Formats: sequence, C-alpha cells, structure tokens
Amino acid sequence: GKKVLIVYAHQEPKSFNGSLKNVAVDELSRQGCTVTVSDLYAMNFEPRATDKDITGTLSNPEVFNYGVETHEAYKQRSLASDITDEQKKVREADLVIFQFPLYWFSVPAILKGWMDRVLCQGFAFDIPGFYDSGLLQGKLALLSVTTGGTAEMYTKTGVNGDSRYFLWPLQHGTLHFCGFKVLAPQISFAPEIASEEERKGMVAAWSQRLQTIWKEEPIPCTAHWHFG
Amino acid sequence: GKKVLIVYAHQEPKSFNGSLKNVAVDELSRQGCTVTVSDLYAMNFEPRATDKDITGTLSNPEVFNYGVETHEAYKQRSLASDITDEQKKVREADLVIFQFPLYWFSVPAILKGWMDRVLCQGFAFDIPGFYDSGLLQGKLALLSVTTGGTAEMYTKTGVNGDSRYFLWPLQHGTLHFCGFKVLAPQISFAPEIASEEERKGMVAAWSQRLQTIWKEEPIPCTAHWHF
Ligand SMILES: Cc1cc2nc3c(=O)[nH]c(=O)nc-3n(C[C@H](O)[C@H](O)[C@H](O)COP(=O)(O)OP(=O)(O)OC[C@H]3O[C@@H](n4cnc5c(N)ncnc54)[C@H](O)[C@@H]3O)c2cc1C
Ligand SMILES: Cc1cc2nc3c(=O)[nH]c(=O)nc-3n(C[C@H](O)[C@H](O)[C@H](O)COP(=O)(O)OP(=O)(O)OC[C@H]3O[C@@H](n4cnc5c(N)ncnc54)[C@H](O)[C@@H]3O)c2cc1C
Ligand SMILES: COc1cc2nc(N3CCN(C(=O)c4ccco4)CC3)nc(N)c2cc1OC
Ligand SMILES: COc1cc2nc(N3CCN(C(=O)c4ccco4)CC3)nc(N)c2cc1OC
Ligand SMILES: [Zn+2]
Ligand SMILES: [Zn+2]
Repeated sequence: GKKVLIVYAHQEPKSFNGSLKNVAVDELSRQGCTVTVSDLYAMNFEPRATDKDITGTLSNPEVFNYGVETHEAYKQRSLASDITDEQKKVREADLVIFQFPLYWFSVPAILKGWMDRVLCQGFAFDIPGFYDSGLLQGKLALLSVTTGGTAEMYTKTGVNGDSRYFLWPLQHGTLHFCGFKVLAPQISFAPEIASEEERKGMVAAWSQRLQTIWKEEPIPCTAHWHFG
Repeated sequence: GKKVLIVYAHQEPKSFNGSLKNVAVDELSRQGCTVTVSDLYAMNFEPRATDKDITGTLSNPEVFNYGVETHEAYKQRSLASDITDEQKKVREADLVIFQFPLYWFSVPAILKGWMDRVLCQGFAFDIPGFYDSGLLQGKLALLSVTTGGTAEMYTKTGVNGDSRYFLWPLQHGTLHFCGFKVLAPQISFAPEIASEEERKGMVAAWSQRLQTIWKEEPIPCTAHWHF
C-alpha cells in the first residue's frame, strides 16, 4: 500500500496539466494507491515567505530572519496551519509528484512558494541533515513538467540548452537536498504546438509510465547526470 | 544620465540584503543616476499568475490560458495596474538590479512572481524577439544574491555544485531570453556566519563595484560560461 501526493500548479482544470494530473489520479487510484492532490491555485495558496507564517513569539523580533524564525516555529508548533497542513501530506506520502507548466525555466511562483514555505528547516532538512541525510529520506519525488519549447529547443545545441540544465535547482538543490530519491522527470514537450494525436500520445505515455512507477529506480541526482 | 531599477526581495530593512540595497541606492544616487526601488514585500507584491491579472473581459473565458490572455491584455492595454506599474519602471530603466537571498537555488517566490507576471509576451519577448533579439535589448541586468552556503560549498566539486549552475534559469532562461545583457553576478556568500567586519567588507565591495558599473562588459551568457 502506497500514498501519493500530487502538488499541482495550473489555473485551468481543462488544461493539458489538468489532464496529466487527472490521469495520474485515475491510474494511481486504479492501482489501489492512496492519492491526495494539493491544487495550489484552487487553494489560493500563499506563496510569500512572511512573518505571518509564524504565530508565536519571535526569537529575534528586532531583526526578522525568515529561516531562523520558521525553524524555531516548526520546533515549537507555531507555524501557520496552511504550512503544517501541507507538511502532513508530505510526511505521510511515499511519492510526491509535482505537476506544473515550466515558467522561466522553473516552477510557477505559486509552487515556488510551496517549496519556500513548506520545506522548512527541522521538517525537510537540518544542518547537518541534508542531501543523502535529508529528513525526507525514503521518499520518492518526480517532476512532471510541460513546456512551450519543443524537445529540439531543449537539446545541448538548441537555444535553450538541454532540458536537464533547468532541472538542477529543483531536483538537486531542492528535492535531493531534502533527502528525496528523485525519479526521472516526465517532460511533456510543447503541447500547444503538438497535434491532437501527439497530445493524446503524451497523456497516454504518462498514464502508461505510472502503471510501473513503483518498479522504477531513482536517477543518480548528480552534476554529471544534469550536465555531463 | 542613466536610470536604474532595483527589484528588491527581503522582508527585513535591517537585513544584509537591505544593506546591499541601501548602498546601491546611495552609490548610484551619488553618481547622479535616476534610481527607483521595487520593494516587493513592502508592496505586498502579488506572485500568483491568475485571471485577476487581466482587467475587463477575457479573450476566452471558457478555457483560461495565462500566456495567451496576458499577451492579449498587454497588446490591448488591459493588464492589472500592479503589472503595468512594474513594466513602466523596466521600460525606462537602463539597468535592472535584482537584490535577493537565494531560496532553493533560485529567487524567493515573491520575486519569481514578479518575473512570471511582469515579463509577459509582448513586453519582454515575442516571436522573433528572444535572446539576443529579445524586446528588452540594450538594457543591462545584474543579479545581486546572498547565500547561506559559503563560497567553498559552491565549488564545481562541492556539495551544492558550482554557483553558475543555479544562475542558468535566471541569467539565461529569463534575463538573456528577454534581451538583457547580463553583468557578472554579485554573490555575497554566507553573511550569517559573519564576521561583523567581514560583512562590512562585502557591503563595501558591492559599493566599490557600483562606482564603475557602467564601464563593465556583459558576461557571455552561454551554456559554456555556466557549465
Ligand atoms: C509566465 C510564463 C513563463 C513561461 N516560461 C517558459 C519557459 O521558460 N520555457 C518554456 O518552454 N515554456 C515557458 N512557458 C510556456 C509554458 O510552459 C506552456 O505554455 C505550458 O507548459 C503549456 O501547458 P498547458 O497545460 O498550459 O497547455 P494547454 O494550453 O492547456 O494545452 C494545450 C492544448 O492541449 C489540450 N488538451 C488538454 N487536455 C488534453 C487531453 N486530455 N488530450 C489532448 N489534448 C488536451 C488543450 O485543450 C490545449 O488545446 C511559460 C509560460 C508562462 C505563462
Ligand atoms: C526558504 C529559504 C530557502 C533557502 N535556500 C537556500 C539555498 O538554496 N542555498 C543557500 O545557500 N542558502 C539558502 N537559504 C539561506 C539564505 O540564502 C540566507 O539565509 C540569506 O541569503 C542570508 O541573507 P540575509 O540578508 O537574510 O542575512 P541576514 O540574516 O539579514 O544578515 C546576517 C547579519 O548581517 C547583519 N547586517 C545587516 N547589515 C549589515 C551591514 N551593513 N554590515 C554588517 N552586518 C550587517 C545583520 O544584522 C545580520 O546579523 C535559504 C533560506 C530560506 C529562508
Ligand atoms: C523556447 O523556450 C521558451 C518558450 C516559451 N514559450 C511560450 N509560449 C506559450 C504559448 N505557445 C504557443 O504555442 C501558442 C501560440 C498560440 C497560443 O499558444 C508557445 C509560446 N511562452 C514563454 N514564456 C516561453 C519561454 C521560453 O523560454 C524562457
Ligand atoms: C549548502 O546550501 C544551503 C545552505 C543553506 N543554509 C541555510 N542557513 C544559512 C546559514 N545559517 C546560519 O548560519 C545560522 C545559524 C543560526 C542562525 O543562522 C542558517 C541556515 N539555510 C538554507 N535553507 C540552506 C539551503 C542550502 O541549499 C538548498
Ligand atoms: Zn542531486
Ligand atoms: Zn544566456
């Protein structure tokens, strides 16, 4: 028995991202997995890292330091409940899938805020207690990303460089840092450009990949994998 | 005369980032430059890309495509005023400095939202206006970043890898894509582990570099430079 959290960042249910999220839910549900979706836009999820994220007495009220104050708030249980709600979902999950359109070679800001606010020190990592010693060790993570650019454009000799270059901050700097084993990303290239058959193909490839997701090995989340 | 925009993303005026922003203001002001600051947290800047970003009625209110709708709204002068306020500052600027602490090998979400919302198709880029021909060509951009990790931690065979690895999505994927010439980043490594005198010295060095900022050449913003 397995628990899956899908962190989903798209404004439009009828979008290609919406379809990818829906087939994920359908297929994991069919397998008998426990499935939860955090639909960040529908939740109006707060992306800003602010002093509103701590409800208790601040450790240093004269000079506000977000990292210091959230680490302390986590230990004291004085974090805002929207953060601790998300942390519960992550804690219980065996696999976390991020479903999002690529925005400026990265996640949309609303999802960036989820990373900034939910993955605090004490919960997701400590110093020491990061990368292979990260606190979310034992969990799997997977990026399911859609692009405007074609696969052509995302090659080493294309304008945008290889797709793996833009994965580094997310796969390594965030997920690996927190101790996740990272599964190979699912990149669905340029669905707005693609034909009807090509889009249906991309949806079914994801659906089909999910059938055997629990048999996959993680990537070696290293500089060499990303950059060669 | 030169116009500079500083897009600043820290919650605390007394912070190390705050000090770096303040010396940039002081030094560029001393030089006679026109200086504007967008203090994102103080503005409570909206980071979410939503249909609220378009005023009046939408191009296709059945299926919402942010990219399409904001491109159309830009062309039809129908974007929310927080966005168009920022676009005016960017249009008039000769240099845009981004002052921020590194969050997860990237910009804080509030700053990511400025990028997502302000740099829309029609304003910052178009077909064929991207990279070398991007719509903001002729402008300079500069990332001034503070980190938790020391410089040693950010070496090519360090835990965190090379600094330039994380710069790629920001410098190339974003700024170069819009046509900016990118100046070398100012990276202020690990202010929190001090010393109080060593912090003084990083602030001073940023100020010193700003003295000759207009003489500098842009980096070659290529896969090669970063990797
Ligand atoms: C601020 C911003 C920054 C961006 N930065 C980048 C960037 O840095 N690099 C880059 O490459 N791109 C970038 N993009 C482009 C962006 O990544 C794409 O527009 C997005 O990935 C497309 O996914 P979508 O779900 O919105 O597509 P949609 O427009 O929703 O889908 C395309 C088509 O697929 C159809 N569809 C939906 N479901 C199905 C289904 N079940 N079967 C068949 N068809 C279906 C839809 O009806 C639609 O016609 C950026 C976009 C924005 C707005
Ligand atoms: C969500 C999150 C994600 C993060 N992700 C990363 C990451 O991926 N990689 C990484 O390396 N780090 C990361 N960090 C750490 C972060 O980048 C550092 O905490 C930050 O850059 C420190 O900058 P600051 O301005 O807040 O320092 P401050 O705490 O504000 O500065 C340190 C000291 O400088 C003092 N000071 C202020 N002005 C001056 C002055 N002019 N002269 C002398 N001293 C002065 C202050 O009083 C303070 O004591 C993350 C932090 C958070 C909260
Ligand atoms: C090559 O890399 C990039 C590609 C991008 N594509 C788009 N779109 C989204 C909409 N498209 C369409 O097919 C389209 C046409 C009509 C309706 O929809 C593709 C262009 N928007 C961006 N902001 C991009 C940024 C990039 O690099 C930073
Ligand atoms: C190696 O790369 C990383 C370094 C990090 N350092 C910190 N600090 C900054 C240094 N601190 C301090 O001296 C300190 C101690 C007490 C108060 O302040 C706080 C933790 N916080 C993060 N979130 C980091 C994330 C990283 O990679 C994703
Ligand atoms: Zn890694
Ligand atoms: Zn470049």
